[PDB]
Amino acid sequence: RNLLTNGEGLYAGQSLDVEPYHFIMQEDCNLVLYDHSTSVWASNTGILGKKGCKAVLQSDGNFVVYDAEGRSLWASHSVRGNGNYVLVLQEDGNVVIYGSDIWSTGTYK
Amino acid sequence: RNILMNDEGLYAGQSLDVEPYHLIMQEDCNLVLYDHSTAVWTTNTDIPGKKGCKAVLQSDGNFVVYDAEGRSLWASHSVRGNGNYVLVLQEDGNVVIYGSDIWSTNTYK
Ligand SMILES: OC[C@H]1O[C@@H](O)[C@@H](O)[C@@H](O)[C@@H]1O
Ligand SMILES: OC[C@H]1O[C@@H](O)[C@@H](O)[C@@H](O)[C@@H]1O
Ligand SMILES: OC[C@H]1O[C@H](O)[C@@H](O)[C@@H](O)[C@@H]1O
Ligand SMILES: OC[C@H]1O[C@H](O)[C@@H](O)[C@@H](O)[C@@H]1O
Ligand SMILES: OC[C@H]1O[C@H](O)[C@@H](O)[C@@H](O)[C@@H]1O
Ligand SMILES: OC[C@H]1O[C@H](O)[C@@H](O)[C@@H](O)[C@@H]1O
Ligand SMILES: OC[C@H]1O[C@H](O)[C@@H](O)[C@@H](O)[C@@H]1O
Repeated sequence: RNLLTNGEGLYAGQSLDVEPYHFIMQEDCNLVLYDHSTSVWASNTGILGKKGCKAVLQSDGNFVVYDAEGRSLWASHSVRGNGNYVLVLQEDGNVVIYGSDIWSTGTYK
Repeated sequence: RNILMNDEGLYAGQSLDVEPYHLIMQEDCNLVLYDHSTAVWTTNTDIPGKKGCKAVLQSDGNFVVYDAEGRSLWASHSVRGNGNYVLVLQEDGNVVIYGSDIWSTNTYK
């Protein structure tokens, strides 16, 4: 997987992968982007033993990490209002959240 | 491949594939979306005498099918100005263009 749409997220251990790039929600609750085994970016929210966290792209365009409970720990704070958004791990090493839908075929089944 | 970014395109014979869906820029210049083997969406540009067309997501948000000579055979008319856009073939069978980045890790290489 390389992207997340409204309501989708990464549970502890889950990740997006493209080439040697890896964006993962770890069992220490740290959200990290790796090039091979080298860490490149992180939410700096890790704590050994803090398992069960979840990262989720929401309807408001906000990407949030929650704990085993449902308490927030980190967020891009990119709330822009209800709509359709997507988070993508790009081939250029960048992780991006995109505006809202501007066009579609409308062929959802 | 399941997405196109600014200025990327599908050339004759190329496609985006999120089984069972297939968005293919056919040799006959017709851009078609198939569910398994059934066509469900089309640009309706299989004009006689046309060959070597390409479908490209433009920096202005517009998605347009061009003929060998660079003529506009079809467009989504989704022009929204200059920015960053991404067209994606979703697992729900829908083809969507998400308009302009609202957040990023800023980790491009
Ligand atoms: O910042 C993220 C980006 O940084 C670059 O220097 C490389 O390490 C890439 O592999 C990575 O995607
Ligand atoms: O309309 C869908 C259908 O159109 C026809 O003209 C051809 O281009 C076929 O390849 C395509 O499946
Ligand atoms: O800075 C990145 C680094 O932060 C912490 O040390 C842990 O979450 C590691 O798993 C991670 O690689
Ligand atoms: O700070 C995190 C917080 O930001 C906003 O208030 C909303 O998007 C909430 O859903 C989210 O929990
Ligand atoms: O019209 C855009 C919107 O259509 C449907 O609701 C779904 O396919 C969404 O994923 C998509 O963002
Ligand atoms: O009508 C299609 C036409 O729309 C706009 O003018 C631009 O996006 C052009 O590049 C494109 O060819
Ligand atoms: O800042 C967002 C922007 O960053 C860079 O320019 C590229 O990775 C683009 O694809 C992305 O949309």
